[PDB]
Amino acid sequence: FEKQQIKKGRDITSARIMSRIIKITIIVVLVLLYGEHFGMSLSGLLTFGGIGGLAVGMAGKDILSNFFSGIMLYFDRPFSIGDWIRSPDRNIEGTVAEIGWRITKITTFDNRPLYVPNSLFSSISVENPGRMTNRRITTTIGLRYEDAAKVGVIVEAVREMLKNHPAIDQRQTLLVYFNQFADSSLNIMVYCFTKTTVWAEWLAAQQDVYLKIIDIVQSHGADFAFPSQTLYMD
Amino acid sequence: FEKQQIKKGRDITSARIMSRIIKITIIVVLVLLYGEHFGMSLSGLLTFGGIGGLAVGMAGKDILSNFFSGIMLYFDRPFSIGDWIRSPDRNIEGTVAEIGWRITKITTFDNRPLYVPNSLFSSISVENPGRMTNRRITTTIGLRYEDAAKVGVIVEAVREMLKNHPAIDQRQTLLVYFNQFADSSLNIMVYCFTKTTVWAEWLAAQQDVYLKIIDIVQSHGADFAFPSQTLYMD
Ligand SMILES: CCCCCCCC/C=C\CCCCCCCC(=O)OC[C@H](COP(=O)(O)OCCN)OC(=O)CCCCCCC/C=C/CCCCCCCC
Ligand SMILES: CCCCCCCC/C=C\CCCCCCCC(=O)OC[C@H](COP(=O)(O)OCCN)OC(=O)CCCCCCC/C=C/CCCCCCCC
Repeated sequence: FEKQQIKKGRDITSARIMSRIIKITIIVVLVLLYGEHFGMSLSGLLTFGGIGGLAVGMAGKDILSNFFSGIMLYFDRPFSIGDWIRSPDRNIEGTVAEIGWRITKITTFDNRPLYVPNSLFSSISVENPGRMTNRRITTTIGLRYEDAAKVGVIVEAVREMLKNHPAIDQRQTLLVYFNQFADSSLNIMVYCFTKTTVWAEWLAAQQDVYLKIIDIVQSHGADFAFPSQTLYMD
Repeated sequence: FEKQQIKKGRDITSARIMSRIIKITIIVVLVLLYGEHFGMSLSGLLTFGGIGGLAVGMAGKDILSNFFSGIMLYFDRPFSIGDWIRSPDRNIEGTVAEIGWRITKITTFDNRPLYVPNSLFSSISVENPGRMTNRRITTTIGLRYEDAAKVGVIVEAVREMLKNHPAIDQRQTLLVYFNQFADSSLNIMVYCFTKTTVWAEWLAAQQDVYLKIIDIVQSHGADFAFPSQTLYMD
């Protein structure tokens, strides 16, 4: 009757084979249990079942791990639905769309589905940026070695701008500091946080910040740096 | 009654399935134990339970490792809360926000949460810079081969500056030494320690140090080196 229920939406070949499989599986168990109720070589039957179930376990490890981790997700909620996810250790990055017992159905940002097994979440670090608070801005202003005299005041101006920018969160960090030399340039870091979590508003603020930086730089007399070389002709 | 407690904040589908699961799990155990109290094929039941629990263990390895490592963290305190962490072997880098029995909730420096399993801390080296004492400064002053005659005195001047800089810790190391040639440049190392652990003050001192280095170099007549080439035209 199970086979007939399987027959509506599947094939005869596979349903027949699956019938054979489940039939063998169900007869073998009761033969193993009542083979000594018949009284026929108990410990041989014991060995038979032992090695069979032993290989079966070594195989189905892969699947039961998925199932048990599905349970842990059912109770432990590292993420939920709609929560943008990623992992540094693997490509998972997408919005969750569905949880399952074996797997999860994520939608990437390609609008593609991704069917992930749940064993992975018990071995791997998971990042849920959808829960986050603020969004980061990071740059390196690459000036020239000619413009070294102008660095302190550029830096102070940039800082004073960010500190008086509406979109920016001043309770969080706010760092503008000449942090390294570099081949062909002097690199000023910028490290700031916007009080939005929205993609577009973050990007718009990033935009305004960058354009104001440009205006500041080119005002003070400096200019950005391309790569550079010294050619000793012959 | 457990199911009904689960029903308040979850669904009927999953709670029903979980009911089935726990029901099977609880009946099977007592059937296994009292199946011979009925007296029905003891050693067949023994095999059944053996292989079942064997696969179960091979699977739940992944989870029990997390739990036991959570216990070790409960007793052994490599880190605590508020302690910036990293590992060279993996991306974990963030401030701890919460410990758990299975996992930890870190906040990255993106203000993003990261849910890490605790099995990882028993396999991996962990660095707790939040406990540290002093912060390092490292650079390579890339001069030119033309400026080789000026290296000893530049070096000595730089050393004398750092040694008379307030923010610097002289009990720790302090190294300024011409350490390598390089394609296109002569590279002087700098390796020093600030007596702060704060990000911003460290960066400000880094700043002042670098600007003074620049002034020193350009005073003594040298200048920094871009990459370089010799072009043999034809
Ligand atoms: C480790 C050794 C074991 C190795 C693995 C051998 C295979 C084990 C048997 C297959 C696992 C169970 C598959 C899940 C479906 C259950 C079987 C089935 O026929 O249901 C089909 C059923 C569809 O329902 P209907 O078409 O309406 O049929 C109604 C039947 N009541 O399939 C489904 O997937 C239902 C939706 C669930 C999707 C989630 C992924 C599947 C897991 C479901 C629950 C957990 C079952 C597996 C773990 C059992 C642990 C005791
Ligand atoms: C290796 C084979 C085992 C494979 C794994 C099969 C699944 C095992 C069962 C699930 C593990 C236990 C989950 C932890 C919650 C306990 C079950 C539960 O219903 O509590 C929910 C409970 C929430 O509480 P209430 O909603 O108020 O309900 C009150 C119930 N007293 O869930 C919680 O997460 C509590 C907060 C703890 C968070 C820390 C992570 C979970 C671990 C908790 C403690 C350790 C339990 C697991 C190890 C047991 C070792 C004997």
